[PDB]
Amino acid sequence: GTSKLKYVLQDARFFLIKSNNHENVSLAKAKGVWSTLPVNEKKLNLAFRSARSVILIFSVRESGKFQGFARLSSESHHIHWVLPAGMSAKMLGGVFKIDWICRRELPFTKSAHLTNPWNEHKPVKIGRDGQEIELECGTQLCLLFPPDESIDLYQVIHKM
Ligand SMILES: CNc1nc(Cl)nc2c1ncn2Cc1ccncc1
Repeated sequence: GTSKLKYVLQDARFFLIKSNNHENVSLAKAKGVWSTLPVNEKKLNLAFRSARSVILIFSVRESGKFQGFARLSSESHHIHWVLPAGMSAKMLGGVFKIDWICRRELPFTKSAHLTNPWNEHKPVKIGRDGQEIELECGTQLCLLFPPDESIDLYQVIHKM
């Protein structure tokens, strides 16, 4: 069902995460962790204190898809990431704990009807790493993903 999912997304904040490679998203799915650039790290730490749920929606660049979404369970704290060209390791030192809500893919073709008011009403697939997605758009985007029946949202609801 979708009732527990809708409960978790209630009054949530949503952020687009753009990863340069699949390996880091796979590692995030395996380890329950994410790290971002300092500008976005600051934004996510503010958001974590501000909302009942902060949802990260992941997309690997050039994949044409989202790879899933997860809820922050912590602020950043100080993994074996693969870093972009010129991207170093100290720029990714803050580590957030995350609980996955959906590890399934969604192709961009399926979200073409969703625009993001916080990015000039461009299609929600468009945006830089860290772009906030307005509540209604983000909720509908997360509801488009195939259900992930390997995940039990009961423990996620208890974190809240
Ligand atoms: C583990 N965290 C990450 N891993 C990877 Cl491969 N890309 C990321 C990550 N966070 C943000 N981006 C995108 C980016 C945009 C501009 N300059 C450097 C990176």
